[PDB]
Amino acid sequence: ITDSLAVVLQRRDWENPGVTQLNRLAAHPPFASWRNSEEARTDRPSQQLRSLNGEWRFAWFPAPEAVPESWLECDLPEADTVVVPSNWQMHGYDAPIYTNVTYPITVNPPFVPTENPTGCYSLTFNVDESWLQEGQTRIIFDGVNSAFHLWCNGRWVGYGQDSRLPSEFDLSAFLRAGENRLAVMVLRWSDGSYLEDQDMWRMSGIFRDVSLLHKPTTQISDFHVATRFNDDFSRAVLEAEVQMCGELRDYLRVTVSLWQGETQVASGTAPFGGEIIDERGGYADRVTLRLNVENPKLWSAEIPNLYRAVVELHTADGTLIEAEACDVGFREVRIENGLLLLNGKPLLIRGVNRHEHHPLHGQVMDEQTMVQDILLMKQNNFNAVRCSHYPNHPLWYTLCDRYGLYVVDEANIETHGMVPMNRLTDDPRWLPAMSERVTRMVQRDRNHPSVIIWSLGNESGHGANHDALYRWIKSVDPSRPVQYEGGGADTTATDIICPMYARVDEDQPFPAVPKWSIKKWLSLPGETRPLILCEYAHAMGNSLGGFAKYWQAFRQYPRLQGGFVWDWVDQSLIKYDENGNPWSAYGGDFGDTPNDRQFCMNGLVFADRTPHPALTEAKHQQQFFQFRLSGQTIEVTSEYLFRHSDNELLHWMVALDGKPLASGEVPLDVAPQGKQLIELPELPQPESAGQLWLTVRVVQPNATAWSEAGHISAWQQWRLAENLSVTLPAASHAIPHLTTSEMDFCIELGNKRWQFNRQSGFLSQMWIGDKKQLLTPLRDQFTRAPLDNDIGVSEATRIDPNAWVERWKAAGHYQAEAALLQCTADTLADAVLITTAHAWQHQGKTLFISRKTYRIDGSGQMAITVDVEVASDTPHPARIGLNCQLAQVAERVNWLGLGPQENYPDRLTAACFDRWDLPLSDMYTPYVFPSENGLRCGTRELNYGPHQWRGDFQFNISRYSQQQLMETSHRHLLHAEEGTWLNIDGFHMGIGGDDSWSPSVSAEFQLSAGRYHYQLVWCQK
Amino acid sequence: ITDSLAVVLQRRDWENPGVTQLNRLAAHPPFASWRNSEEARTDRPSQQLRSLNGEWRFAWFPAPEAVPESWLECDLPEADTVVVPSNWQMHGYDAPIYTNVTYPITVNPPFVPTENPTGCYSLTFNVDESWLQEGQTRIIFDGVNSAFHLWCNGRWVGYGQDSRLPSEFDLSAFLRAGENRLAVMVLRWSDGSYLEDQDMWRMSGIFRDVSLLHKPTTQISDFHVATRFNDDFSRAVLEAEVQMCGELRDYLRVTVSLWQGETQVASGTAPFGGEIIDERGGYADRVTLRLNVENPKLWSAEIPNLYRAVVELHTADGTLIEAEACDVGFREVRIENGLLLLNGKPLLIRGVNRHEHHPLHGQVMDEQTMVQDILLMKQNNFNAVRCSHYPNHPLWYTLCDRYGLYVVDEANIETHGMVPMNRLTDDPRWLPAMSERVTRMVQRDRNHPSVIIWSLGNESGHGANHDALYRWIKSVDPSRPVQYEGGGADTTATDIICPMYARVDEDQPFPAVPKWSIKKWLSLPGETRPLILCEYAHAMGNSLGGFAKYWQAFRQYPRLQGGFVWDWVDQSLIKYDENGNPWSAYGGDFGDTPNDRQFCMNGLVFADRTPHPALTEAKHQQQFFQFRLSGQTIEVTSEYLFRHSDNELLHWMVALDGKPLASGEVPLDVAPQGKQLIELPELPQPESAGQLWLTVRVVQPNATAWSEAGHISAWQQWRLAENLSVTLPAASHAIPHLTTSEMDFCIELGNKRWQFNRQSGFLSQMWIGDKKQLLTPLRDQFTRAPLDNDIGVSEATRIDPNAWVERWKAAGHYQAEAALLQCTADTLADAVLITTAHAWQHQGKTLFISRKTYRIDGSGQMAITVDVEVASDTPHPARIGLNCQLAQVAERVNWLGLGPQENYPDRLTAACFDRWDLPLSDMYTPYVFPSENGLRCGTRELNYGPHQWRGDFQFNISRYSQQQLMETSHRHLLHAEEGTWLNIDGFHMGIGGDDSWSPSVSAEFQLSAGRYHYQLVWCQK
Ligand SMILES: [Mg+2]
Ligand SMILES: [Mg+2]
Ligand SMILES: [Mg+2]
Ligand SMILES: [Mg+2]
Repeated sequence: ITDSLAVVLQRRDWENPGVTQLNRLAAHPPFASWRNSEEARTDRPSQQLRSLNGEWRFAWFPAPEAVPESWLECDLPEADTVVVPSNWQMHGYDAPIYTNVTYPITVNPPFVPTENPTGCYSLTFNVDESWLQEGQTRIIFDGVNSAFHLWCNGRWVGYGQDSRLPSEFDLSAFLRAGENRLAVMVLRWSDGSYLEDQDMWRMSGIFRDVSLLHKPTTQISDFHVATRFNDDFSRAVLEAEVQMCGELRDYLRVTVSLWQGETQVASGTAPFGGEIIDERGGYADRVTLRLNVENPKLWSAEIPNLYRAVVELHTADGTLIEAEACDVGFREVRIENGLLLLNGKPLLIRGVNRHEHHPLHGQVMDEQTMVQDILLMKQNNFNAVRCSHYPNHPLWYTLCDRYGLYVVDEANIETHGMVPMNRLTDDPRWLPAMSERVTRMVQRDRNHPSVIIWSLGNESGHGANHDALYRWIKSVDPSRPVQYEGGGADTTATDIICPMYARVDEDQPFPAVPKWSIKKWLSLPGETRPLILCEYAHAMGNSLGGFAKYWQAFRQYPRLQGGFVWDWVDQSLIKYDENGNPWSAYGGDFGDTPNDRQFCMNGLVFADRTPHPALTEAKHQQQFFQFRLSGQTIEVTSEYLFRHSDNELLHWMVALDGKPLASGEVPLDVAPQGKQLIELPELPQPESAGQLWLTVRVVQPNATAWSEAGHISAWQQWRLAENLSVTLPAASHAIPHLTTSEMDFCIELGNKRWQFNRQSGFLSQMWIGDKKQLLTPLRDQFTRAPLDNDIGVSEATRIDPNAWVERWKAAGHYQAEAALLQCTADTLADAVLITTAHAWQHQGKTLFISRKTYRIDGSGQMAITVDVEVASDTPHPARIGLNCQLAQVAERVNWLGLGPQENYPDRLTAACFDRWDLPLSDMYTPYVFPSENGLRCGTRELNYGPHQWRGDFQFNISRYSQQQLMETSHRHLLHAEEGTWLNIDGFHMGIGGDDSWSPSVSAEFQLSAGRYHYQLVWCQK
Repeated sequence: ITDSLAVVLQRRDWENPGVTQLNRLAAHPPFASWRNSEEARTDRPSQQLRSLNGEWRFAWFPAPEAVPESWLECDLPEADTVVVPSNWQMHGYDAPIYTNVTYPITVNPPFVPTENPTGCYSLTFNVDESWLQEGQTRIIFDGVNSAFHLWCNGRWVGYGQDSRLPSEFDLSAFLRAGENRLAVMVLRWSDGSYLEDQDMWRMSGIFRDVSLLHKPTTQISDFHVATRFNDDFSRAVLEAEVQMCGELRDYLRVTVSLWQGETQVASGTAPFGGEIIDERGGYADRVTLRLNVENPKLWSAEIPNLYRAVVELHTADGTLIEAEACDVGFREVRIENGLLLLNGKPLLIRGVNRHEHHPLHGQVMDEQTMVQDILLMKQNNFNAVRCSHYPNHPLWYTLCDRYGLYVVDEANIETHGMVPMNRLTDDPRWLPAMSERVTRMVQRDRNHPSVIIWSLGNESGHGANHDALYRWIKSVDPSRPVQYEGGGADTTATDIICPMYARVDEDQPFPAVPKWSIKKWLSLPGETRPLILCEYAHAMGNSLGGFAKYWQAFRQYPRLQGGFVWDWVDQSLIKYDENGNPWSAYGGDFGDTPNDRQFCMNGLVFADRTPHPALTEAKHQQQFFQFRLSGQTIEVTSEYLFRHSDNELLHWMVALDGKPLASGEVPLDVAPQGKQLIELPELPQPESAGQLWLTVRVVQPNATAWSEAGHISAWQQWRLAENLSVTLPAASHAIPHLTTSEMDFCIELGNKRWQFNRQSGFLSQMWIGDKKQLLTPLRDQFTRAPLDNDIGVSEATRIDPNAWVERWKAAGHYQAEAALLQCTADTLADAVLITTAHAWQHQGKTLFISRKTYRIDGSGQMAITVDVEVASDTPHPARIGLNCQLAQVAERVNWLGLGPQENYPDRLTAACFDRWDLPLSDMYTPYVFPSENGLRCGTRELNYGPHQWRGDFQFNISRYSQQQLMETSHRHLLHAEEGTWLNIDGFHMGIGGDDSWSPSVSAEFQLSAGRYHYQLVWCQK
């Protein structure tokens, strides 16, 4: 009767920040109630802990109150069978909504909508009779988004908010023997939604595991591990505080054993009862053991040395009551004197921001995905990661612990969408709620060594509630620093200045919360804290430009400890068409409103873990070994702090314009932070003409837990010498014919035949025999299908006039109109001289002027010269080059230049000067929101079909027009064009990336010189 | 239905620290919602604010579950009409409990005993049709101890915890035009009880007020005032922050005017919408005004300069909506460099701790008791009060604002009875709960100028949760320092070392929570904070010894900025007898179990606000002027910080053994912290034997808010000179006759005859005429009727062998037997000489030995000479004197010694050397729990009836023997005895009082010499 939906829903606890839980067990580190030390030690699975993940009965409802009381007694009939864990939007119940800042619902704290997409989960399961004999039987929800009610065997059990932490109830007195039934009322929105406004898809459901744990009545109830070190780390104390629950008796004991493998390192035995604490006594129900550990093995991302701590609750005459355990990592995290030191040396954080996202599964994490992400990171020079923006699924910590990644464990608190941002964070009434998102996260995760930094949530501004909460952390877990970015990045509630998107060299003095140049920030009078970017470099689309700029400051300034890239994966979601063929969908593609489109895809890797090009930029910049060449002594520096170049070989190779002349290999013997002198054998020199390049690569001869053998860890390249070509070509054995008309000019030599259109002024066509080549005349181009950075936060509704695209559009770049000023064929000794001048204008403003001379010769080779003028008062061109569409459609592509991967000017460090040969396909980059791509800079020679082009250019080549890319919202809607489109640029503007909602391109990357000159040479084979 | 008791009651929210409120409005400074600015200005009462104080109907129940649904519907036939506010225990429903540490209920968080006295209150009242058209009507409960549920017109409204803070609910939608009825059910025990374990009687009910408030829909929802200053305090800035409720309309303005009396001083008008705060902007619904005030009148306890702030919420046409107001105090409170400064100068807290306690009303306060208390305090040289141990009735802040007291505001949080104390305060599950007990106090008291410091509660140990709360305050209100004594008095949760019971020069090195002497604490390594006692000079019964030692240090050590004495009033209650007489009762007398007896009475004034003699000692020690005499120049130092002696006459005077030879009367013109030179007129000098004494008093000719005319604020005496008596009493015209016999000797001289028992050694009897004089032979006395301090925490069931009494007991002192060692009468030339000797012994050990000589001359005068020997191993005796019971009973007492009030060795500074005459009755101290008392030190002459004792002794004289005192539990059970018991002490040991639960008499006051010599001269005139 008082279990009735009736009576229950009455209260509307989901509409009360002052009710966060109902009948909820205290938080705590992960338990398994083993009853065999050995297993516990070996982390063998627990017979006392049962998963209820799987098939389950679910049924969706528009709102709470539409639920029928029957449901508490018997399963509904239209109740579909579903899988748990899962997100119901992932099942087609409702739409997944992609909103950033803007709240999904209407802002009326603490009120939520009546139309409250409720989902009912149900489950029938049998309990051993043994479970009900003794012990307690509790249940666990690793995450239920957003809030829910719960019932067992028709009776009400409890309530709980906070989608990111576990909720546990004591089922002990409600289950009967054999057949039992669960009734879970997950509400979609609650007063707790006002605290989960993170930038990600908004979904629901029981998205993490569900389990059953049976503990004995007299049990272990919480435990903490602590490690103190002497001055040289040669010795540590392992301190354990153990708390029990149950009636205390003089026979109870507690042993805590430390294991290194099979070998028992230290063991301690003691009976309950703590030291005096106050005028009343101590905890009788606690005990602290201190284990003395000598010349311990330290944990780092560099070497994840773990131990196993087993905690046993037993009697004096040896009977074992139960065991628990955790991995132990001996590390000291300390901010000393402006520096964030780990085990004494000052860290350099090469990390990134990551969400729990699966294109397919929504926000359900699995062991495989986890593992995958990590190895990729690890493989790409990542050290650390941030749980942006909530505590993650439990296994995560264990993988980082085991594999070696520093984690910044972050509280599930984000109220971005409030005005001001502080509205709640600064409201005493929201104290309790936040409080619990902080306290429980700490109490659950505090034993993992990977966690080295606790965060207070994200963009919630700065409120008196953060100060209190941070004070709490400091008080309870002095082992780690706390940090929080809200309110200006330097508030009193952070131990680190941790801004997002601060620029290296340029300031953004916004009212109340500016963004000083990072280097500048450190010296602001007063200031002495380390600076570590909590978010920097927007991996959004074609991005990561300027990346190096960052890597370089980090390296020159001590107090700049690196930072976290935004972000790892594309929060894109899979959809299917009129033929069950899938495609990658983004915000509002689910009819979701309001939404924020592509804004959800800022990763370094596709949502399927296939990497984006930027990823290599990161990998090279983040590399652990640095080099400098001096004569033929290569000096190698270790950027490792703890480890030794003990699985690395140096590959060196000397080449002349793609031709290898020499190679050798050296094993690295650099200590962490150390140097290593390498002298190379008298290097070869050719009489032959062309650039000599030196390329070194670092290799991992042996596999690791996260890398393959022969994995390349780092690299670097130097141009050695240039041997200028002073050989004037053989003055062609014949001369070219010219034939004229009023329409065009035609040049003929062999089967070769060109033709210029006297009207228009461009090479309109060319034949190699009865075959034609162009489908499109060859004309100048000064635009580009805009990148995400170019567009930014501009929308047809609302226009961002400062955004590049807006600027170009406005200036008429996109709709210019050529004009033939001149076009002249002249005849020379052994050549033909075509000569043009065109003027680009929009509304009687000459935007540009392109002056040119084609000079065909008896070898059947034309030499294009271009000389453009750009008006000082026009937004600087995205680019400056030529383009055209050929007919050939060849399988490969081969050039002598940077690559093999897509490189743009402000992002080209990870690339190498070589002779690359790829499939055309690899020439297009499958960004989900089409835009200019696949460019390759620094090309000296291109080759496709029978044509070859030569000189100093940037180029790109696909079967998509710059214009097709630009009028297509999804990569899935692109269609190949008739032949190959070619873009040959003498010049290309930067890509930007510092952020995607304002102009990121740095001056040196902008094309603002007014005069450009470039040459080409086209020819065939 | 859902309103039903059953449904409601079902969730047992008073058994869950999670739910602490249900639908309660937020907190804020006192509002009245005046609809005329003048009334606001002048504080005239509000038509919009209605009191429900009065006659209610009430029914007591042994349990919440015993309540009958009906209740919600209709009142009860057997419901008693009762008054409100009140304490039901004050009525008879149940028994008040007087317990200290030990909780009233059984320790089992968050659980409460099933049997939980419950009180249903209900009330039928009328609502003005007008209140129901517009605005919001709400209800205020100023104090419901300890939890409650509310119903309106049979509907359920909400729930509240926290006994010492208002709970307000909007009744808006439950009020029916005309007759409404209230249904309140208060619970005696709730989980909130765990945080209210303060040492005091434990009662319950609706002990403060209940009002109705009518505010508009667009109203003022909170406002804080703040005041900055400049270096010299010549210009201040009053900054006011206004927040609102309702819908924001552009035509809304706010104006804050500052009045000083009649005269307007500053004004500000503006409209809503604050400065940019973060990425999202500012508060639209807030506004901040800054008014400049040149040379503000400053606020202090010396001079309460107060202004009036009116906050008007109006439209732009100048149409008023609502107005709010508060009194403003221009003062700056800072801890600069070790010192706690007020307005720039450093304080010296002359404080006391006070409880809201009325012998009759139980814990309901009234304005008249508040006033009294202040006035008495002020009169007695108190400066400050600490709200032990919860927020007080609102009026209390206002009287302090206006009269001049410094208040320490303290949270209603004390979990003393836990083990250890930290237990809940270090538990996050308890964070919200406490969070609210702090945050709400601040939201409410923050605007009073009297509050200079915030305290997180009392004796709750030190837990993470204090740290956070402490930081919370600092953040929210940096204008005040925070303090907490828990955990060692020096934790990170305090800005001040605020220990309790810390000894002046002696340390008490408890484990974990040592109590260093105060001089020494300061000087510990790293220590730099100021030191102020939260409790000291425990004033239980015959106490206050050593008080001066404390004063001396305060005054010598800068960082020792005084303390708060414990405590103000006696928590004794009034019981009635058979014949209808009242009598002070205490712990245990209401059949309370368990109870801490006399432990509830530690005050300076009886519960009837009649001073305890200790009062005077304090008043003198804390006096604002200090004296130094040199030659005949008095140098007055002023300890006032802010004010000049503008109401002070120094009256002076000189006498020889109570015979006033002289007196002047100068006018004090000393500035704060200045000196005044007082050269005295050539003072006489008589040839006569006697001591010449200089007394000086400082008088207040002008009556003040809290003082009459002719009130005395300071005093001091000095003996100036002694002319030695080198004269012998004339030739005895006669000689006494001795008549011998087996049992006795007799002396006769005229009508006077004396007899000494030859078998006992005592003067058995004496006659004047045919008038017997003694009722009890004059014998020797070593012990005393135990002071509370002598007893401590030694109970019958459990003995503390260190308690002084326990020691005297064990040693035999109380029951040793005399032993006639020798007794001889001899005949001198003109006198008779008696000579005795006795030994006192127990278990055959001589504790003491007294050799005497009585000697009678022709003058009719017996000079008694005494010489006592105390055994080294024996506990030093209490006293060393004689006693007997005379036959006469007189009306007055005259003596020339220290008076006029009870004074004791370690408590006599306040007393004065002079001739006093009082009525016997004034010579007994009505300590509720009877003990040695009324002593009078430094006597040189005492007269009772015909007798006259002469010499240098200490004495006391009542109609009660020490035995009575001893065996009598309450003063009311004391009966007068046949005659007059007299006690004449050559010596007395000090009273102690540093604390009442361990030895407190300083060595200097213990009779530890061995040999003691003294001599009387008994005679008649
Ligand atoms: Mg809630
Ligand atoms: Mg956001
Ligand atoms: Mg409660
Ligand atoms: Mg206490």
